[PDB]
Amino acid sequence: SGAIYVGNYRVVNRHLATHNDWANLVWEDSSRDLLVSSTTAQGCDTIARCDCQTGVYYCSSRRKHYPVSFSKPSLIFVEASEYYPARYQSHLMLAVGHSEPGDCGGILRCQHGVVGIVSTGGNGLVGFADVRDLLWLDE
Ligand SMILES: COc1cccc(Cl)c1CC(=O)N1C[C@H](C(N)=O)[C@H]2CCC[C@H]21
Ligand SMILES: [Zn+2]
Repeated sequence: SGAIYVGNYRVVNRHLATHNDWANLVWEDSSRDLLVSSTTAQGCDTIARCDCQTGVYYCSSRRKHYPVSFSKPSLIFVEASEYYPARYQSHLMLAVGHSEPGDCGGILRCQHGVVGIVSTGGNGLVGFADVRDLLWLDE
């Protein structure tokens, strides 16, 4: 689990979104596993606007943060789940690191701010949904 709170928005994995998230829907994209809902309180997370390929993510299944090198956002094949059939998930970045399904929502940050959230993993890899291209999160 986990979310990004920026301005009047809450960013979460689309497969983990609540009934309240869907009742206050701003934007969702099944191909990215993202959903953004509106909030009453003012969020203070800073979104990174950069092309960093190094950062640190939070891994709940180890209660630890890990430094990682990660790939550029791209279309990557993802196994079927209770939420999606087998498909290419877009805007995804892979890194070598530990992850388990419940790790989804963990934040990946670089020196500029929030880069994305854990969305996929398996076999010593972890995949992050990018949020740096969503320029409107700041306006
Ligand atoms: C961090 O996730 C894992 C880590 C290790 C192993 C495994 Cl199988 C996972 C889960 C995982 O890959 N996915 C990818 C899905 C997707 N984004 O399409 C998500 C929906 C429900 C399962 C989630
Ligand atoms: Zn950066």
